[PDB]
Amino acid sequence: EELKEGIDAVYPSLVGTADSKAEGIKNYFKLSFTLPEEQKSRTVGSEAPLKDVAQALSSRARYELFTEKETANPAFNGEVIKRYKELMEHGEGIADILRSRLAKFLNTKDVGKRFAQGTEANRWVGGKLLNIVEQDGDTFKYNEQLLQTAVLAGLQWRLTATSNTAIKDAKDVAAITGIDQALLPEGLVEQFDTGMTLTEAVSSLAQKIESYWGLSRNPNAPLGYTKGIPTAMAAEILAAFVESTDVVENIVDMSEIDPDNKKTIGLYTITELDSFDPINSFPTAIEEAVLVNPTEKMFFGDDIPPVANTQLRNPAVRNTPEQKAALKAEQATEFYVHTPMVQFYETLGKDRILELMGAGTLNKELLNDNHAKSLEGKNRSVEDSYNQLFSVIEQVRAQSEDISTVPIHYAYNMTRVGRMQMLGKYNPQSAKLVREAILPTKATLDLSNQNNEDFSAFQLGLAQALDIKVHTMTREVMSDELTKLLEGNLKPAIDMMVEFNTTGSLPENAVDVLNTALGDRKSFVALMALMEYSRYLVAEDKSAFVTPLYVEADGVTNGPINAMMLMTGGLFTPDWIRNIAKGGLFIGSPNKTMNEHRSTADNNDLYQASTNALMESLGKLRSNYASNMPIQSQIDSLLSLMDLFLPDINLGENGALELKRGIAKNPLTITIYGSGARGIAGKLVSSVTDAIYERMSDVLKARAKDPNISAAMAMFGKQAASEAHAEELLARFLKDMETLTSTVPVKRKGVLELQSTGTGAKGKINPKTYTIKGEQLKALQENMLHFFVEPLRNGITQTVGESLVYSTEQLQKATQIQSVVLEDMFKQRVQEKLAEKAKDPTWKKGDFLTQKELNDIQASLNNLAPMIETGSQTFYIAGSENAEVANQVLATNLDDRMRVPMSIYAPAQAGVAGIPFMTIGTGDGMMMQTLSTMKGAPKNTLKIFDGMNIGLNDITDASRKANEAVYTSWQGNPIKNVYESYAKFMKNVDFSKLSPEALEAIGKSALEYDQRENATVDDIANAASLIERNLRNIALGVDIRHKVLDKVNLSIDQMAAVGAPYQNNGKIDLSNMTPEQQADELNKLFREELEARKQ
DNA sequence: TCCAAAAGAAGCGGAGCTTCT
Ligand SMILES: Nc1nc2c(ncn2[C@@H]2O[C@H](COP(=O)(O)O[C@H]3[C@@H](O)[C@H](n4cnc5c(=O)[nH]c(N)nc54)O[C@@H]3COP(=O)(O)OP(=O)(O)OP(=O)(O)O)[C@@H](O)[C@H]2O)c(=O)[nH]1
Ligand SMILES: O=P([O-])(O)O
Repeated sequence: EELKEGIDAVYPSLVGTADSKAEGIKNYFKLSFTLPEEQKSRTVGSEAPLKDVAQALSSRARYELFTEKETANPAFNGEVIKRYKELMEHGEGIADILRSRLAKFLNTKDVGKRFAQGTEANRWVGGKLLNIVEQDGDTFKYNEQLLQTAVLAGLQWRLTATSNTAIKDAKDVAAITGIDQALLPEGLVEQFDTGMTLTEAVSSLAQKIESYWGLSRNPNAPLGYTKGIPTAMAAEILAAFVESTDVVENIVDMSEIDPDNKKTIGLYTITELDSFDPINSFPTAIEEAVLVNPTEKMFFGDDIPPVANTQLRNPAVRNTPEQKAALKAEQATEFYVHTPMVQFYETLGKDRILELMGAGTLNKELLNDNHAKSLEGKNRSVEDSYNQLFSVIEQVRAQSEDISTVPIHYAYNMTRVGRMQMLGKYNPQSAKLVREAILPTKATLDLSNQNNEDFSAFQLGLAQALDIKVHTMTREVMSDELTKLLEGNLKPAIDMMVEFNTTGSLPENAVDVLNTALGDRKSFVALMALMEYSRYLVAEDKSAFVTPLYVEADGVTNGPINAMMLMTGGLFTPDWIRNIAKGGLFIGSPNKTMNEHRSTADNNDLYQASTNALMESLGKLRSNYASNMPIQSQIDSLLSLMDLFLPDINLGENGALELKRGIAKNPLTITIYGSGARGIAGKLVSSVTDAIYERMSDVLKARAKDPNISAAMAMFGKQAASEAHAEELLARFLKDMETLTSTVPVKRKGVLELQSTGTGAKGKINPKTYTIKGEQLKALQENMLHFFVEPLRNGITQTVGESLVYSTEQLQKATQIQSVVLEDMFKQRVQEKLAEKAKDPTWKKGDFLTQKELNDIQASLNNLAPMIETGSQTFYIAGSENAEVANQVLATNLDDRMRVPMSIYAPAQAGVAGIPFMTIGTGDGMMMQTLSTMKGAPKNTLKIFDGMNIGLNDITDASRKANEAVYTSWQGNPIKNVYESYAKFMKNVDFSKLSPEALEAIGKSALEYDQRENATVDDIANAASLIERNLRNIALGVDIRHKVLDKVNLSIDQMAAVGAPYQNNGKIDLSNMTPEQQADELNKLFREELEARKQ
């Protein structure tokens, strides 16, 4: 252990003594880090990192010599070198700001003088950077090596951080803001998704800094310093970037939104470089110069990504061997640029792509304020995708003379729910714009005869891309629907694209031509279809047409169907047989396809089935209050308002209700996964208000074109036949808004009662500022909840089955109870350790625990089985990083601001997370994993979780393999996996040890409401063990069901489009039987199997 | 209670209580 000597030799002049027991100032940098056995950073040992790296960046020859490589990325040319020269000079400016900020900190309140006199200011939350200073006469100065290396990290972060951030949705913004998700003001989500929170910015910066410093953390040093020092440095660099205007800080006052929200929340936005900045073409020169093993880079040719050892953001969970094999397979796939699409995008240009695929130029006064904010977010996503694609294209273009010949590989990792995620925001898996420009799919096709199988494959790809629902009709019928479209409405766009694929020119009205031809079929993949068909038309050799056009083998109501197959536990029922067939499990129908099912047997998918059940439940609710005119009227008004604005709700002239599957799509999915009804009500209301705000811009558009337009024709002219007819749609609108905001349903003793809000809407509508908000939004939500969402939930349960609902409830309860215990025991062992440390004279409050101490606490929980194992996947439901364990500031900047909480990897309560973790994981996650690793695994695909893009040459075999992979996943038993973990947990848990908080948390899950109050430890223990029994019985039923199903003749077409179903070749023939007959025979086999078990 | 990543700021003082034009 000559590690102390080693690091002291590199940093001999840092203030203090590297001995935790020494009496004076102790140096916590040298106490916290060691030199690595093998070099990680080329700046370790450098007297002047900025000068050294700037010299390295100054020429190709110098770069190659610094990095010890033969050749540099060809994108690193003269123009890029000139930009890095200028960036390096800016690095000097950042360094200078930092030095001045230190000087100010040392001067203020005599901190420097006191520090020199022995005040341990280096251990304060704002003084941890004093661990990297050196005595300088009557003052102190930064160690230049550590300062300059940190600045290099700062520069790289500045270049590429924005592109690397997570996407914020409504739930994220709700957690951040503390505002109820259903009540988030319009445009707030966009505001927060465009910026980084303090924790987001500092943590990403701190990671980079620690990486570039290139040392290893001492396992026996307190986290207050190992995490604290790089975090303190990050905070200072963020502050310096704010001074330099590289970063804008915006402190958002929540009280202007919710007046009793006291939170003021910092948002940090990096100043964007010009889209045409040469540095965009190679933004990682610093990273690839400093680090021996760079993270940030593109992988060209045979440069392939390494395989990740651990689950994304879950370092306690190693990727299994099967998972690692899947990752290797996906990373091995070669992606290539499709030049025609790149040229098309380029020729249209950014402005016209925004006009076509976004919202175009916004006239902020033909626009409702709320609608305007939604349109800004639409533009932002498309624009960022476009810019990112072209930066990537510029880098590819440097690699060779023919950009279409340059292989590209992408890094992937497994997420906590077992999905293979392509790393990055703007890649083929995540970004539709990019997905049509960079593809692994490729085929050489004989399209000389429109009767070829090759031409049929080509047609299928075109049709699917053009929004023909290819899984709902046979290949033959598809062909005719496509032909009708190509020769009809799409013809003008095809002609335009033929001209483009001849001369390279587009007409001035290109956007209008595409818009009018496509209508609601418009998408990036639709643009690919127009491109590829027109290319075929002009092709000189149609017998060898080369195209990346693909067919997606795409899951049919995938999550719900997987849940039903994986977690239904009872005897077989005929309703279940009928409903599961809607997802492509066919019993007694050899070689049956989804296409045939939809066309000849049942045109109603699982969404339509639940929508139909909603119509029944709604009808019953209307009957239970038949005599109640106020209630009937309130329901009518809700339905009227929805009919006005949503395509999926239609009221006929005689009051006949038609609901389309579209309204049940998200509600169905999220309900199984443990979503409450209130959140669904919120989302349905948001869909309505979105449409209202959109219609208000339609009004402003009408008025400007025609000053003497009536308010009725302005708002309902596109929807009506006469002027007075538009007047009745307007009368409906104002009547509906008044009654739905001034009156709400409340459930009192099971019966719905109407209550006045006192906060009804009325007054002249100002279409520009019109906003539904606060108490008015709450009211619309309460109406939606009781008169629509509740019936829908009843319909959903009827459709997926009460048995599945029971399984998911037991799953939720078991995993929640386990997570509560894990969280509480981890916290107690931490608190017990802190009580010991307080007796240690070397320890100070704010120093936390060491990594060794934390690992020992993590290891101590292992007899509680925190991990779920399936044999090929590992799930850690409780795994989190949170600020609650340490409950303290980690570091601040030198102005006593940017106070970053100390976050710790620790178990936290699951809530309902167990349901989606296991359903997604053992369903689509296992499917894809299997597809990547099975015998004859399809090559050259793009997997997107529950769909896989396949090149036209291999659509048949790849689809059949996909259906086989579904079948393989259907041999899983997630409840059994949960049971095995929970049973071990039950063997080792002591409920008497839990805090009354944890004990209450468990009570809610394990006990009926009337029993929470004050039940005993032994009560909740006995209730928790009953859940173990429930799990065991469910797991047993599932096992039997899968075994029995596998004995029978099955045709599986869940990954549908192509009509290539997987046959299980089970030997019991259930053909020419009704579902009732089939249920009887399956239940006979079940009881047979149950008897073999008992005997 | 849907999931795939968390996540107030800042004066005084040197942690953690306090207050929030
Ligand atoms: N908890 C949960 N799960 C959700 C969900 N929406 C969907 N899921 C899960 O995915 C399957 C299949 O859904 P699908 O729409 O066919 O395919 C999606 C999906 O796999 C994934 N995805 C989008 N949003 C979410 C999400 O909010 N959560 C999760 N876990 N997954 C999501 O991405 C696929 C779409 O990829 P693509 O870029 O091609 O986009 P599309 O062309 O489909 O159009 P777009 O609007 O962008 O999606 C479900 O059965 C379920 O298990 C949800 O809200 N919550
Ligand atoms: O066109 P699809 O949605 O049936 O694959």
